[PDB]
Amino acid sequence: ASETFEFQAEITQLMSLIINTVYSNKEIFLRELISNASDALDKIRYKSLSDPKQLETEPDLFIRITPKPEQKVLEIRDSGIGMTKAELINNLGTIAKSGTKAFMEALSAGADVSMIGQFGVGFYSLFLVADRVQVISKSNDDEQYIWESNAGGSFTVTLDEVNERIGRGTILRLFLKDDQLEYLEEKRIKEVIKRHSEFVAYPIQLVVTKEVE
Ligand SMILES: COC(=O)c1c(O)cc(O)c(Cl)c1CCC(=O)Nc1cc(O)c(OC)cc1O
Repeated sequence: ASETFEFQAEITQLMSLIINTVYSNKEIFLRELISNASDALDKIRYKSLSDPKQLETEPDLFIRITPKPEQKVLEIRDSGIGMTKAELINNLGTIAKSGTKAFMEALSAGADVSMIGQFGVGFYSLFLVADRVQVISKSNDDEQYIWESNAGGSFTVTLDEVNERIGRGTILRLFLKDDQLEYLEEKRIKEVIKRHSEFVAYPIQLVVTKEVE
């Protein structure tokens, strides 16, 4: 059984705006997700300073990107702090965010969509290239859960009994729009990373599937 929740009014507005925008530099979405991953990694790392055992659930700190072409899916994973069920509901939708309205007004004035991250709502830039997203997360303090949204007014949270076990961390599973399948390509992904995420303190791994020769 999955519980359904409504997004705070302004967040629904932002998503509708983003998923329908004409913007030409949509690649910045990956920069934002990598940045968020790094911040979650910083949090578990900082937390481990006074409680090292917090790391035992997943000793390695990394960001991993996995293209799943057959499903037109792009996964961005990190072994950061992760989110409990309550945090998913809180952080991803029900609580108002300081910059949602301000960012939208900035866009109306001509601001570059690339500024989204500075308004603290970069997560939603994922809708530039995807029309559906599943956030799979495992915090040391809770079971693994699935938060899902299609840019509509509500989202779902479900106990995870269908995905690979995450030691600790979060997986953003993006279901790419048909005209944005280029982000499934190793070449494209690498250039976006080098260009926007040169200064990341964690290893960024890319999972590539090749047919044997
Ligand atoms: C802890 O953040 C995450 O686990 C995480 C991640 O690993 C990858 C991501 O792409 C995203 Cl979006 C996240 C969630 C980031 C987030 O929204 N954190 C957050 C939000 C809040 O509103 C808040 O105040 C209650 C605190 C947060 O940490």
